[PDB]
Parts: sequence; structure tokens; C-alpha cells
Amino acid sequence: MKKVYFNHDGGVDDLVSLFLLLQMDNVELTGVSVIPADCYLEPAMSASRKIIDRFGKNTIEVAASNSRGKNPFPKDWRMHAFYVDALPILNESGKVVTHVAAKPAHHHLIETLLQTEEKTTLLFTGPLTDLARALYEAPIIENKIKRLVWMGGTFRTAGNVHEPEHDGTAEWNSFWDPEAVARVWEANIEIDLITLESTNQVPLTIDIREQWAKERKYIGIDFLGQCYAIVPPYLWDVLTAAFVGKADLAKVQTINSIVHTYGPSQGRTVETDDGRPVHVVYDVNHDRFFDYITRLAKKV
Amino acid sequence: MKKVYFNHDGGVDDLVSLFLLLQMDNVELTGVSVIPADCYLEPAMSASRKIIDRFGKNTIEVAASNSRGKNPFPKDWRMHAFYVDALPILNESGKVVTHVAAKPAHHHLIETLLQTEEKTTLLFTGPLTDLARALYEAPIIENKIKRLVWMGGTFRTAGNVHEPEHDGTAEWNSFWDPEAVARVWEANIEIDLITLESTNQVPLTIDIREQWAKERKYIGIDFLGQCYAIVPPLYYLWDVLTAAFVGKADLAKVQTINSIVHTYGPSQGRTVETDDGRPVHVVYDVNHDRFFDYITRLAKKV
Ligand SMILES: [Ca+2]
Ligand SMILES: [Ca+2]
Repeated sequence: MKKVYFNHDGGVDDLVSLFLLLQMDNVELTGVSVIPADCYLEPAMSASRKIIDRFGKNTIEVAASNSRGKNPFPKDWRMHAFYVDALPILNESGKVVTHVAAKPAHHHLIETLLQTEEKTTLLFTGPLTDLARALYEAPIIENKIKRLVWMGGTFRTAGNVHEPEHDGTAEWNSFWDPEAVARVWEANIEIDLITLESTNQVPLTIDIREQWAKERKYIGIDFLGQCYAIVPPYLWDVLTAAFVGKADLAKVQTINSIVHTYGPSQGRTVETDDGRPVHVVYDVNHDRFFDYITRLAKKV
Repeated sequence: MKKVYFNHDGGVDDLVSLFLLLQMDNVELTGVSVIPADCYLEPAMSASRKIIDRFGKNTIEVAASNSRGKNPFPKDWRMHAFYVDALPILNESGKVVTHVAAKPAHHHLIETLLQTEEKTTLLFTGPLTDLARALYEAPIIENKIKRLVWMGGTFRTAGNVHEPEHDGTAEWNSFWDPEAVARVWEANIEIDLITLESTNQVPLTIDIREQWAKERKYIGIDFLGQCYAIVPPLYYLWDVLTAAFVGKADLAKVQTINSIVHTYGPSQGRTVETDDGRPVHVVYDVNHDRFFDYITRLAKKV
């Protein structure tokens, strides 16, 4: 049983991952928080609360970030939570029961970590700024962090950031706040990294969307399919979440690394023999991965 | 029983309209066709075919337009069909049975109208260019048109078109092809207009979305809700109201006004009331409760 604190930024994948983490027997979410990076805050807060009401177990709260980004995501990607938050499945109950936490995400994270006895695993599928902030303000939290699992970075020649001022070598979660990645990388914590590359072997395919639609009878599968209709014809965050729940889906190669913090290469992650250790996921088992998440969806 | 030929441009409310027409006991769809105006053609074609498969009755075909627009819709509005087409409810069967018609939409329209013995009601919820074109090639078709019900136009000082080269006075279905509107306007046909204003009394509201979500148990209500999630609160059901007026004329009133359309320059697509113009029957004073009760009744029939 792993105690997990989950900070996400409200894309379809972040929200799908919330849904799946809640079906893992092996995981207990101590807290959820939302950062307005790849989302607008209000729909992502709401959708998270409704998913926990609908598909959750214990009583938990969702905290809102008041972090601000250096390099904001494209407005069009950010809209997706409005759609998820509007799905009938998530509105059928006509009530939102799970509470917004009183404290902002970074303070919520601090308070949750320090109030849990056991060390907790941090799962971040958006930028790292709520964590950089928690560290800056209360670095004793190092002692409560088992490890950080983060969707971010790439060690290919080019990333997924194609934006003015940028050289095109960074990945989005890092580019959104390179200074936060730097701070996290100075902290004394173990870091498992799901990079852009890490997901090579599990592309979300039309044959996989169509197999899901065939099993729409399962309400969790129907829900998965409504979520991915919004981004129609890689599951970065889902893979990250799934690696927390089932480490054996993939392998990990320890590399030494730095993050660039300014100029046209800001956000870029670079392997250096001088840098700090980072355990980079590779070699995802296709069949096991997709069998795992459809198993989990069917538990509802 | 009304014979209806339906031309739509594959926005969310076009596709929702198709689904609801199909539940109306007093309507028999003789033909459906898709124009790539507020949609990309492929997802709109597929979505229409899958809707007819899952929720339709008799065997019909969907024709693809090869009409082109003068003033294209914004890209981001046009994507919405991709999402509806990808919804699991519509992909559960794993096959698409209803056929694409062999002819393009304007030709399809002509052949359908002339092959059906009684007159047919034309229902257009996108631009008018498949009809303009039908009329240009085969004006005999006036003889088979009971009337046109069209979502288009506005008689307010401003419309919903906010685009370069335009003065902001037109509505989108007219603006997409103003020449087509002019051609239809010159035809000897009766025209019922659902304008932008027509819908004032029936905003889609959060309270209505939520009340639909509560009855998700009905698969057609759940389907309606999925469709409207795509266009969520951050809205007026213009096309759905147009389609409902065909099924239940008694939901609204109509005022006959004489009208022209501007065809060129910064005011292109503008509809203007003139004592000299041609008669158009403009919908107003929609009964809120009956309208929304009607479409929720229709959704529950599946
Ligand atoms: Ca994310
Ligand atoms: Ca339309």
C-alpha cells in the first residue's frame, strides 16, 4: 500500500489518471491538487471533485494551486477540462461532495506530507512549481518524500514545445516553469522520470479506442472513451500514474542530468556526467500497460 | 406525416437535430445531406451515418456536398464533429451500415424531391448553397417544395459574425454564402426563418444541462448530454429549434416580414426588413417549457 499525493494540471490525461489511481487497490491518495497549467483551474477543480465523488473511495480534498507559470500552455489545450467537467456521467448526481481544501496546493502538500506518518510518493503530471514552492518554504518535507514520479523532460534532439523564444528542445511540463525543475533537482529526493521518449511503445491507437467503445457496457470504459473523444484521431500522464501503481510495466535507466533555466533552451533536460541522478522510464510493456488500465476501468 | 429533406453542416446542434428528427413520429426523413461549412466533411458524414444506424428507423442515405463557401467558418468550431463521431455510444456497433449516397448533395436533393410523390419540407441548418445550386440547375424543384425552414439571418443591428472584411451585421449561415441566400430568396418558395433572435426565450442553461445529466439513465438523454459537453459553460440551440419547429410548429409564433439579403461588400450576408422585399415568416416567442419538454421527450423515446 503506497501513500500517494497527486498534483496534476487538468488535461484529459491528468483527469483520466485521477480516475484510474482511484481504482488501484495498491494506492491510497492522501491528497489531490490542481495547477492551472494545461487547464483552467475552475473546470479542473470541479472535474477532479466529481471524479472522486463518482469513482472514489475514502473522503479526500482537492486543493487549488495559486502558482503561476513562466511559459503558459496554448489556450486550446487548456479548454479540455471544461468538456470533461460537463460530461453527464460526472454530473448525474447533481451535487459535488468532495471539499476544496482551505490551503493552496503548496501548503496543502506540506501539511499533508507532514501529517502522514509514512513517507508518501509524489506523483506530478503537470509542472513542478507547487513542489518547488513547498520545498522553498518547508525543506524538511524532503524527509517525508519516498520519491517523486514526474511526467517531464526529454533527452531527444527535439521536444513538444514549439513556441516563440524557444529553440524547440524542451518538454512542456518543464518549459512551463524551468526554475521549479531546477529547485526540485537540487532537493535531496529520488526522481523517477517519464519523458516524452518513455511512452514510445504505448501509442493510443484507433484499434484501442475502438476496442474500448465495444466494451462501453462497463461504465468506467465508457467514461475513458468519452474523455478521449475530446482528443480524437501518447498517454504520458496515464503511463506515469500507472508506473506508480505497477512499477514492473517498464524499466528504468539511471542517468545524470541538469535542467536549463533560461534563454532559448530553457526547460531543456540534458544528460551530463556532472548532473544529478534521475531514473528514466523505458521499455514499456504494451500489452500489460493497456491490459492494466482497462482492468482498472472495469473495476467500476 | 411530413416528408422532410434535411441539409446540415455538422455542428453539435446539427447532429443533435438529426438524432431528434429521427424520434419524431410525424416526420419521415426522405434524405439527409452534409455541407462542410461549420464542420469538416468526413467526421460529419460518419457521425450522421452512425446516428442513423443507432437511433434511426427506416433505411436512408447521407449525401456529401461538394459545395464550397465564400466565407469559411472558424476552424475551432469546425472540429466539433470529430468529437461527436468519436463518442462510444456511436462506435459501439463497430460498423457503419447507412450508405453514402452516390450523388453530391445538390443532385441528391433534386432526385429525392422529384422522386417523392408528395411535396417535401426542406430543413436547412447550415448555409443555403446546396439548395441555391439545386435551384440553379433544376428550378422545377420549386414545384416539389412545401416550404423551406432555415436557420439563418438576423434583424438586430449586430450578428454573430466578427471577421475581417465584415461590418458585424450578418449571421453565419448567411455570411458563409450570401449569393446562395439571394438565389433562394428569389425562388418561388415559402420560407420560415429561425433567426438569431428567434431563440431568445430558449437559452441552453446549466440548470437544463444538469437536469439532463440526472436522467442519463435514458441513453438518448446521456447522448444529448455528451454532445453538449463539447460546447460547455465557461448558449442557444438554433438548429435544434429549427428542427423542432418542423416537428411542432405550435411551439412558436411567426411574423411575416418582407426582406432582402446583401450579397457583396462589408455588409454581405445581412438580412434587412424592407417594404419592397420578399416575404419571410420569422419565428418568435418560443414556449420555453414546451420546447425543452419536447426535446427531452424525443430523447427518451430510445
Ligand atoms: Ca498533464
Ligand atoms: Ca449548423
